[PDB]
Amino acid sequence: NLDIIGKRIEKIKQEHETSWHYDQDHPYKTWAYHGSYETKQTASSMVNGVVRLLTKPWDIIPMVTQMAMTFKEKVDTRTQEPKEGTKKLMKITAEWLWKELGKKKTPRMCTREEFTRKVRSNAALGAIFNKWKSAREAVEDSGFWELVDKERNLHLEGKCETCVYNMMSRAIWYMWLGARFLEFEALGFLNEDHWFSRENSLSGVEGEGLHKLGYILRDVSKKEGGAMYADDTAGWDTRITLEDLKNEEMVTNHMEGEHKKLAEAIFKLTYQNKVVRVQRPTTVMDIISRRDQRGSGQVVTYGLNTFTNMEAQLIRQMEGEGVFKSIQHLTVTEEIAVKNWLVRVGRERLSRMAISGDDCVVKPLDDRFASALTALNDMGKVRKDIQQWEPSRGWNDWTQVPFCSHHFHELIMKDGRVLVVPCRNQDELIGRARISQGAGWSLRETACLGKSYAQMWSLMYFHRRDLRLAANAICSAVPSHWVPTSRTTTHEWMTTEDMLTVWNRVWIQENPWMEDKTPVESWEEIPYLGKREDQWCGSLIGLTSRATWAKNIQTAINQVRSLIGNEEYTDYMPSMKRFRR
Ligand SMILES: NC(=O)N1CCN(c2ccc(F)cc2)CC1
Ligand SMILES: [Zn+2]
Ligand SMILES: [Zn+2]
Repeated sequence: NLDIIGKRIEKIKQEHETSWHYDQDHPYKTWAYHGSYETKQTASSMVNGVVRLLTKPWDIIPMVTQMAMTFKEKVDTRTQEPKEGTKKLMKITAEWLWKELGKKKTPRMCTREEFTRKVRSNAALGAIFNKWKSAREAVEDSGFWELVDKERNLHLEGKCETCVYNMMSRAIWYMWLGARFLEFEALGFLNEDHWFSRENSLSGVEGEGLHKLGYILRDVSKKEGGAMYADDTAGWDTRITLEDLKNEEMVTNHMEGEHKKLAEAIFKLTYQNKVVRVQRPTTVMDIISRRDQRGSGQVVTYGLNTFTNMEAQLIRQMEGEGVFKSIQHLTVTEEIAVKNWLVRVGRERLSRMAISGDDCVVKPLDDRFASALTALNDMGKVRKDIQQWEPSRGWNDWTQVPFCSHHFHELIMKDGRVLVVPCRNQDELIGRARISQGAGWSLRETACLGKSYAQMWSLMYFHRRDLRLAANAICSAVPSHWVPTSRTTTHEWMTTEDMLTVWNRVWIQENPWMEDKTPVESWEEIPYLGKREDQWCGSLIGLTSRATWAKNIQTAINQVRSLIGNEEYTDYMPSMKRFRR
């Protein structure tokens, strides 16, 4: 308790000695409260004018226009202690899973040098503004690293002074850059060295773009078994137990020397004990603490979510196969059955899954899995939008399984080769491309962000008639040589290479499911969904608004060219049959 967080709490108290007040009207039941102090501040979504001007028909579609307008009752909840049989299943599974993941990988420290190179090309390493402006400045100043050194030796002593979270179905906890470095130092290897790659973890999909995920689901479908299950968890990060955090910390068992002690400190001092500052309007800062739930950086969060999801889904598979009879208690013979199951079929059962953080698809041995719910509920991983003891509804067709906010279509090229393509309701895609985050965007920066969306559409969503047309229009309206941008970043569309050359590299040359490597010579060789399937997934094809937009598209392109001004532009519209004269 307060010995681990006291020092952190004692330090904040004294930067605000002209404020500290133990509020009696504090709203916390599950978060431990420590005090308050004086503050006052708040980033709302802005519209991308280049994308909106080139998507006029969607100006009257509420599902698009409402996306640009405008659960903290879930963070203040309390997951119960699992039973002893559940705790034993999780510890045995976690111990086996870290060994499998570590067979072909070496844990290692990430460096000041790697951290610097990343901050100098923008990943979302959630830091704060304030002694230096950006992270980009702090990383050059020896002051910062001296501060990092102080905290580091403190962590080696089993103590913490400055690793404090900041709060803001989405709750995002920023720390100062120093604490983010120490996390990266100790645990960055999980992401940097691809521990959750499909090759290394069998269930995972780390480094897999949307052009891979559909092929992976189709390979899972080829397994003998029952339906494909894709149950979402209700608020996964809020259901991570202290038991889960202790099983995750067992990765330290594979480490050595300094690295081991540094990683143990991150787990002990910042994950299994947390200190958070929160803005309450009644505007005072609430310094609160808890032991459980997920509060790491987003990249470490992704890897530990993947690990604990893989563990939970193997245990649900064990329950469906009758490996254990009750979660109340494991017999000695049932522990040896679990261990022997993992050794005998563990890797085969991982290969039955596709797991991206809290997202999963499982193709179990048979449909007993659907009603195998005691371990899943007792681990606290309660299914979203279904009654707690109602059996899961599975999918009979891999093309209708939801995963990573998509479904996947099988599309046959005029030459017989098979594309497995990502898809989602088209209003969602248009709605997202019409939004920018943050302020002070120039017209050139706004245009380069529109071009990033247009190029993503050409590569991933070429099979949607409206998106291939709108992508060609945006790429015609934005100067040919301007570089696509994004203030939050496999993204093969982030390039000034010709999009047909990138299409060939991604879908043909580098595609391990495609045996015939014959390059495609024009966009007209690249197929669409059936016209009715395109409408089912939200196409406006057949509407009067869409026909007028398509026919008059050069007028829209010329409106945006006139706003940007006298620049070099390329006409991409004749890459499509209907404009090719
Ligand atoms: N291999 C992976 O684990 N990622 C996960 C995130 N993912 C994604 C999710 C939603 C979305 F709208 C677009 C892309 C890409 C694949
Ligand atoms: Zn610390
Ligand atoms: Zn679709």
